[PDB]
Amino acid sequence: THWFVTQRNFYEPQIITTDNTFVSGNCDVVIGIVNNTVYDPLQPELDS
Amino acid sequence: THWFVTQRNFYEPQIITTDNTFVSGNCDVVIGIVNNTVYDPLQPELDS
Ligand SMILES: *[C@@H]1O[C@H](CO)[C@@H](O[C@@H]2O[C@H](CO)[C@@H](O)[C@H](O)[C@H]2NC(C)=O)[C@H](O)[C@H]1NC(C)=O
Ligand SMILES: *[C@@H]1O[C@H](CO)[C@@H](O[C@@H]2O[C@H](CO)[C@@H](O)[C@H](O)[C@H]2NC(C)=O)[C@H](O)[C@H]1NC(C)=O
Ligand SMILES: *[C@@H]1O[C@H](CO)[C@@H](O)[C@H](O)[C@H]1NC(C)=O
Ligand SMILES: *[C@@H]1O[C@H](CO)[C@@H](O)[C@H](O)[C@H]1NC(C)=O
Repeated sequence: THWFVTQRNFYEPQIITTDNTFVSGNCDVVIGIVNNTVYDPLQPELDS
Repeated sequence: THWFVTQRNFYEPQIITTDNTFVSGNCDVVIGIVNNTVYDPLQPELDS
């Protein structure tokens, strides 16, 4: 039910964040792309 | 006219930001260094 990012050769699940992923293109080009939520670690720092 | 950062094996121009570059030394040492503007994605998040 949940999506994670882990190193290729060892299962170690991490919360998908903007510090773990990079942005390129959009959803209309990538084949098989799935909807999820990406955590921004800067957002609750501004809110707090 | 504009400066970009791209991967060396495939042209894909990106806006020069602090998340694409690292800081080391100053302008008085590097030979051939040029003037440009480095974008900070943190600044408009604080301003807004
Ligand atoms: C992932 O989410 C996007 C955006 O919420 C979905 O794209 C929308 O899908 C609805 C229903 O199919 C359409 O009526 C809208 O026109 C779409 N909006 C956009 C921006 O294209 C997309 O369908 C979702 N993917 C899945 C499989 O749930
Ligand atoms: C890049 O910009 C810097 C700073 O704006 C320039 O530094 C100036 O250089 C002139 C001539 O050498 C000096 O007289 C000034 O004192 C410098 N100004 C400042 C604010 O330090 C620099 O010349 C520019 N480099 C290029 C390649 O034009
Ligand atoms: C994978 O293949 C199945 C066919 O068995 C298809 O229904 C599905 O959409 C495919 N998914 C992707 C991401 O290609
Ligand atoms: C590059 O070569 C030109 C000569 O065509 C010279 O004017 C310029 O100063 C040189 N720049 C560097 C960084 O070597």
